[PDB]
Amino acid sequence: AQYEDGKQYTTLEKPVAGAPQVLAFFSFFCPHCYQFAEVLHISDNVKKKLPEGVKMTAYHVNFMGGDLGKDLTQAWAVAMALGVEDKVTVPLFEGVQKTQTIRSASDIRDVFINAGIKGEEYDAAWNSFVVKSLVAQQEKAAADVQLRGVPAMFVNGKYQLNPQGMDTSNMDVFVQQYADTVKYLSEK
Repeated sequence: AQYEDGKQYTTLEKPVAGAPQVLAFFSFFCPHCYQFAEVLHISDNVKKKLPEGVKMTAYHVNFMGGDLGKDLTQAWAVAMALGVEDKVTVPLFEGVQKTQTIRSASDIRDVFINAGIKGEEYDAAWNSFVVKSLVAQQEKAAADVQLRGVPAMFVNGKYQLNPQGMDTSNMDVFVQQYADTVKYLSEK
């Protein structure tokens, strides 16, 4: 008795086959997503508690931020294909919401260059078929879970995290409950 349907998580009435084990949706434009990444470190605490062999996957979404938003979804596809997610997450969140220095496709690419990805490697990745495929895959996954806002996280294409049923008086306690719920669900 400590993780309950309708409280810490909910059950998709419309389950999704072939979904990533643990699938997070976020936007670099989203203040809640910045809170999750930069203050709560949700993703990192989830990974710390996941059983062995369960992976976490994170997709960017487009319904925030207009054309930069779409650029950032493709830039995230680049990050996924070059395996540099953890080098650009922080400079992108801060670039968008904290200093607001990211305001065109060009400023996104600079974040990557300053994180070590050579400009020309970024460009090839940007125009590649694999990145195009990953942009469409992020979009297909969001439609498939009928995504209406971010942040959000889904386990085995069946369960949705419900932070609204979680204690938020203590940030550390919130983060452990959330991470413990993901771990619990990954084992259902």
